[PDB]
Amino acid sequence: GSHMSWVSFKAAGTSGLILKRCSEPERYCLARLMADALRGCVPAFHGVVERDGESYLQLQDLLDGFDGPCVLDCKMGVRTYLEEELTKARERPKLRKDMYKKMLAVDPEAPTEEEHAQRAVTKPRYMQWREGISSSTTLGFRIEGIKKADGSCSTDFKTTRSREQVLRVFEEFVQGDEEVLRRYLNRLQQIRDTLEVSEFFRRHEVIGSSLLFVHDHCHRAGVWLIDFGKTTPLPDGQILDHRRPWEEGNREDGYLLGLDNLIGILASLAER
Ligand SMILES: O=P(O)(O)OC[C@H]1[C@H](O)[C@@H](OP(=O)(O)O)[C@H](O)[C@@H](OP(=O)(O)O)[C@@H]1OP(=O)(O)O
Ligand SMILES: Nc1ncnc2c1ncn2[C@@H]1O[C@H](COP(=O)(O)OP(=O)(O)O)[C@@H](O)[C@H]1O
Ligand SMILES: [Mn+2]
Repeated sequence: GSHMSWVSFKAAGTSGLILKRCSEPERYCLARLMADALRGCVPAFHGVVERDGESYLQLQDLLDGFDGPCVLDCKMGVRTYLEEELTKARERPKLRKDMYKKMLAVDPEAPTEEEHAQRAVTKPRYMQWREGISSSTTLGFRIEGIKKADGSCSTDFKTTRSREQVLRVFEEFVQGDEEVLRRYLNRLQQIRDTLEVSEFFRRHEVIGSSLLFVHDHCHRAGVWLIDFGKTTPLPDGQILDHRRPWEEGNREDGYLLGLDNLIGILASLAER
């Protein structure tokens, strides 16, 4: 019914809307998307509003349509950081002790002798590590979180990596609802078709965006692309195919390798 009801975001005055802190790449992207083939595949963007001297994107609340929505957020791409973060990490690293601690926790032998000595790692190193223990590197997406109808939430998916492990999370998420799974697959097929023709999509590097899966006990089911905070345009005349492997300088994100794999896994789940 609303994300603020479950609760970066703030309550809107208008019913069915939500406010997200304004970032310049994301505002630029949403503006473009409202005039793109992908218009219906993203939350409606109504412009910017000022609240307590701060800028907020006025968005469709994707949960408004649903009665007790179940939510799964799926981070798309083989790569989860911008190329400019690699350059910045080489020239002027910002060491992060928080990130070192979480690594040691998951895998004590993951950090190098020097990272151990620093008690810190760079963001790109941490994010590359997160890509490899999850499905991101191999399948081009990863499950980040679920918010269930019983108010329960989970982010315990950092080591969800194999095709079967991912299938099992989706199996538990849809709880045997054949109609929700069919509607999700129909929506993902239509999203893939829209992405493959989108003028926006071929011309932008799409990093750190998610597919948001929403469904309810009335068998309502929707999927949207969200979070364009790290989506950036390529130089004019340059396009990405969104399937070929990333090689530093080619800015390839593996987004459609992710969506191809995701469709394949949900299609497998539907045959079970
Ligand atoms: O959708 P969200 O907001 O989670 O974006 C990804 C999110 C990542 O999930 C965090 O790590 P973990 O949750 O994996 O610990 C990481 O700490 C954080 O970076 P930072 O600390 O803000 O520099 C990074 O944000 P961004 O700067 O790329 O937008
Ligand atoms: N338009 C929206 N309507 C409803 N819920 C949303 C919307 N956009 C995002 N959310 C919720 O907020 C979470 C974070 O959104 P996101 O755009 O990734 O922002 P951030 O990265 O700053 O947390 C999503 O996983 C989802 O649960
Ligand atoms: Mn996000």
